[PDB]
Amino acid sequence: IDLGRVIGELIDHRKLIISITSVFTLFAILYALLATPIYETDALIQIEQSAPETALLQSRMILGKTIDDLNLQIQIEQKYFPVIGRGLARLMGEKPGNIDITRLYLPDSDDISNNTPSIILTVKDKENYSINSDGIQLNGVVGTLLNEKGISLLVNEIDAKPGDQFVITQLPRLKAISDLLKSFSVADLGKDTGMLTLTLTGDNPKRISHILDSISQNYLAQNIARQAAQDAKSLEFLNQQLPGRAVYLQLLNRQQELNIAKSSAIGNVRIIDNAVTDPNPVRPKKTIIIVIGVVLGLIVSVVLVLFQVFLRRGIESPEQLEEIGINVYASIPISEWDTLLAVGNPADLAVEAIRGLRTSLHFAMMEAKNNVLMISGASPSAGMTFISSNLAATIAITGKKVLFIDADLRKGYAHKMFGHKNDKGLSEFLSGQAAAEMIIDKVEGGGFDYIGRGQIPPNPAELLMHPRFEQLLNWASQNYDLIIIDTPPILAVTDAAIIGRYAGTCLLVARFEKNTVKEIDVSMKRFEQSGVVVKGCILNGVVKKASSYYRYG
Amino acid sequence: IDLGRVIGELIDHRKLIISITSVFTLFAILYALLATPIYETDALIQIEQSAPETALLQSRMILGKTIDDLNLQIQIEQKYFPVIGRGLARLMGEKPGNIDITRLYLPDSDDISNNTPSIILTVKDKENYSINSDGIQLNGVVGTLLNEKGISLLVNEIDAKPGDQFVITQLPRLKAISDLLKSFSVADLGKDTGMLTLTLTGDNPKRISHILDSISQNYLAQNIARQAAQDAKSLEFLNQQLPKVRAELDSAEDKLNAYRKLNMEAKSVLDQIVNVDNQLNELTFREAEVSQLYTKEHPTYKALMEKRQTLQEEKSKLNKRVSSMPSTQQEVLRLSRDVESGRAVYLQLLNRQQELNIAKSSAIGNVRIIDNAVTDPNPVRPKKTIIIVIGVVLGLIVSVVLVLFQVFLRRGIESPEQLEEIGINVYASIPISEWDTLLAVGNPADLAVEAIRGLRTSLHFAMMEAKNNVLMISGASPSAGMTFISSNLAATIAITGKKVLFIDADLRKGYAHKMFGHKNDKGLSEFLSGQAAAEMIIDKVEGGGFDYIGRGQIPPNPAELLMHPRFEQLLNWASQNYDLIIIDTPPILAVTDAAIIGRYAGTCLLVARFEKNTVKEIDVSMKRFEQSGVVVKGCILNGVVKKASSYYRYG
Repeated sequence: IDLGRVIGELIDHRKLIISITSVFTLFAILYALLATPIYETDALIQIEQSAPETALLQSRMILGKTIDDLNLQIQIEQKYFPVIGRGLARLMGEKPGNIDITRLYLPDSDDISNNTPSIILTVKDKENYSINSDGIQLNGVVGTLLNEKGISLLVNEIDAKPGDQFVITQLPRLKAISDLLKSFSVADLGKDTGMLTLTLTGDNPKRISHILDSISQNYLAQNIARQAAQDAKSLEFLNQQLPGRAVYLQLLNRQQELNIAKSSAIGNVRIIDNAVTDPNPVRPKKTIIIVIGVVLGLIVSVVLVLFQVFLRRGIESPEQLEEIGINVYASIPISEWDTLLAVGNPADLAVEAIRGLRTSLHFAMMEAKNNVLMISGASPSAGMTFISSNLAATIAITGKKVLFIDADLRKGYAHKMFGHKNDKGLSEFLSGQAAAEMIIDKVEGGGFDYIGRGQIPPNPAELLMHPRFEQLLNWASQNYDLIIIDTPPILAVTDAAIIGRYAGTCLLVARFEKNTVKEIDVSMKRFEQSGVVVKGCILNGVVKKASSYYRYG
Repeated sequence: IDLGRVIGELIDHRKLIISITSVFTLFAILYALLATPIYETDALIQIEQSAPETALLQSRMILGKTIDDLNLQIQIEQKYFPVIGRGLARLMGEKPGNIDITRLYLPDSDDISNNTPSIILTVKDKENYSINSDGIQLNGVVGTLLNEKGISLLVNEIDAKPGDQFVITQLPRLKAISDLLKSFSVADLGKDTGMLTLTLTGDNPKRISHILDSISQNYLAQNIARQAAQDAKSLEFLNQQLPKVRAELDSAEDKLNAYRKLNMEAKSVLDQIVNVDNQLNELTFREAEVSQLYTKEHPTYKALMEKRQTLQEEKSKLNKRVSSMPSTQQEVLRLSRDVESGRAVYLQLLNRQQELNIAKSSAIGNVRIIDNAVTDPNPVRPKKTIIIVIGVVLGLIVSVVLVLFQVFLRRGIESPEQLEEIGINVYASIPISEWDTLLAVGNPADLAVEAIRGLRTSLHFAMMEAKNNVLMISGASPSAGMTFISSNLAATIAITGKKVLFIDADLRKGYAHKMFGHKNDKGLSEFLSGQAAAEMIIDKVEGGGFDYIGRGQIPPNPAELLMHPRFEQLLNWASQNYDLIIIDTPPILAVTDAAIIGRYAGTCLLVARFEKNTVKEIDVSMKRFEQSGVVVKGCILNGVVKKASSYYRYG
């Protein structure tokens, strides 16, 4: 988990980490290139406070007058069936479609849920067009207003590209307020200065400048209207109260004072400069999400790789087994590769390591009480028969006579791999229905005598206790230089602990990443309980990255 | 990781550190000497608050007036094909080129992406010149304006150096405002005082001082428009003029609707005439103010009449072009001219009424300018000695982060103490020799040979009372130098006067016979196979003076051969007919041959390259030797660099 280990596993998993980081950056870049650009326009309003004005601008009288001025409750979008059709259309350089509807009146379904009757325009040419509400397509021409089925459309200046689809939505006036008010924004930047910087953000650049100018003009007009409206209510009741006659003349003097004031009462709000749209979109923020894509890919990659590190629990190196006090006799690397590897590809790495095992056993197998070696995998799929068979081959070619007993009576398949006469296997001998001679075979490849399990017997462990088995071993250890026995795991059945009574040397075979140290520890302790002293293990299937062996020649 | 050998390996990698820090400092030197200098000018403006003015000056109203005043939307640069041509041209002392365009009208491509049409001026002489837009080069002279292909250009007082290239960009008004505003800056420095320090930063010194003066004088003229506007008739003139102009606007759009209910040159000339008319209006109403604010002999007023005589020439040429094309186009062109000219005048008048009202509600009195803007001769950017020191520390920090990274990169052995911590008797540290014959007989006094003699003495002490006189030397890896050490050691022991036999039991890829001169037939493998006799395989290295046994042909079963008892017989015979027997074996990390021969060797040694083989390889090799019943006596470090070896010449 150290920095060195970190970089090691990173370069080892460089494919995964770069793949995930690159794919998230691909999502980021496609999103940055497909998200519609959003321009921002600004204006400067000057007054002589400004705290009421930042709230009166965003009031519904102001926005509500712009909406009715520009008909912004008539919403128009070019149709693109995919969620990214519009973005790719912009990327291709296609000029976006746009039309002007000066007067819209839907059939006004205006239901509780679907209060936005949605219609689609099919552009037929630059002059005529067709409108489908729910299938009923009404063909129409710009100029002439379409008044059918309670549906009133006055659409003019339709765009060029025909065949397009334009979704029209007569969303409610309150909605046409709320969206704008969401986009609209005000500030002061002087905390007392009359300057207000209105900002409106939107997609259609030319539209937002007009909308902001409309807001500014409405604000100008309404402030002119208010100061005058004070005097206007005064004037209204003066007009209502005119009938004493000298007082009538005094009221006429006040009337003439008030009347002109209304026309002349223009002030207190100022458009220092009308709205213009900044050509550079402010959103989507390029180079701010792509770096977020990079960092998101990096963080998720590390949080996944660390999770996988804390996932696996199998053996990782012989040092783990030697920590418990287990003499790992070999580390057989996994070979890329029906005949024996030790005779098919005699110079493979996995066979060089088995020769390295042969020498170490040859040293460790003298002083053993007899020349019978028992090899029991830690579990199925630990390769016990692979290692035992190749070891038998590599010891046969040396020149010693080897007998390879496959005492895995439960699911042993060595006879399925050496070529066999399935009759008269091992089990058929223990049952007493076969003699010691008709069971041995000759693997022509390895050159070592082979004894197969034969038929699966109903009672394996009961058979192995029969005293004929020790007779077999006593005879063979006199007629052979080495005897290798295959036995089932000790975590599953007790066959291994029965055969181990007669074996001089016993070894476990542990698959590299499959079997855990717990399985080896429990297996060795369970062998000891049964009076069988496990000599050591033979780590197997170690990946070539962690295997010390390499080609030499 | 400690100061002592921190300074140590920094003295070691001094070449690297000064190399890269110097590279970065040269990068900084060239950046500082090539970055275009930026000058800033400050002007001081006096009023009697000023918080509104800090944002009113930076409004598009005031800046937008200066842009239209100095034609700042016409951008010009000397063209340099490299990114650093301008800087190097300055470094040579070449006076930068500059020209003057009082009137530019590009073909107005103004696309969505390339909204800035670009042309290049090719300077022919001090008088004439040629301009290429996209290949069509139009030859023109100062004075007369070029009005061709919808392109109107009036350039005058062009620089001297001919053959140069001037890129011209008619960037839009908003861009020409935004860049200026980015460069422009205001402050107060009193937090209440009437002192407004204006600052403008730019490259061309004279250009910036003039721009700041124009800004200041526009603001002054606006606040004088205060004092003059209230009684001015212009207010009522605008009040009455707007309705009639909007009336003809309405009439013109009605005429468009009536005639509506695309020849390229038609739009080109239409846009050109409209631009000309807008400029003619704005210049008339501009003359309206320069006439009483300034005098006729004042050069600014002369500039107004000159640029309009230019504009009237341009309109005359445009009308000449209009007359020539078909009436089907002339009708539409006149109808569109009336219309968008009406909107242009209408927008102007709206503006006109607007800032005329700005005179009214401004409560400021006198807006005296204290001192006109002057540019600081010293450029403020690029900052000298503030990127250079950053270049220094950047090189230094990248040096430390790279050198420490390389420190934590290598994993090999670094000193015999690393092995002796594990418990390995390092018998020698053979230094690397600079140098086909044996080094022990080619250059007998080389340091590596003296260290090999030292190994000879240490062995001769340690090799006695071993069970026999056979020595097995096993490399920790291929390319650990096993055969170098073994061969030279055999030579150094043979010259002493002992009979030495050198068996190359590296049956897999042994090549000693390729180096001693050989009869390749009947090597070692041909003996284990039983097809050769014991005496027929032995040789004589004439140089070293020791008997040599080569591997012979590579057999298909090495480890199976080495187990044959003939190997036992050979060693038993030789150890009786020789004083010392050296055996070369393949690594034990790769094959099992070494653990087969170590069955019979009195002494076994590992050879480890200095920085290649790790401590783990030696540890694993010794433990795997022990598993096989072979006790490795010790190690022999090899190829140690002369910086770390204690050996030196003597004599």
